[PDB]
Amino acid sequence: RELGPEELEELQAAFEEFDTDQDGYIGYRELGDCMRTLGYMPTEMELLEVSQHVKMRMGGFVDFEEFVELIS
Ligand SMILES: [Ca+2]
Repeated sequence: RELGPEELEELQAAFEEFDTDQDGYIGYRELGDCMRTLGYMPTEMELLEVSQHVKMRMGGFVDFEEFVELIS
């Protein structure tokens, strides 16, 4: 329980950098580049399923509360 504010706030700081337009929404691929910022690089299949999460080829949208719920 002690760990949270640091990580939570840390994740938010990343979103700010990822969201240049601060539209509160980001693509789907940028999510992978976010996990790396955690010091640990992603595998390949884990991010693969995410790309399909778009359900469509078009560019999907993900909010801060939608991205976090995914990264868990
Ligand atoms: Ca954005």
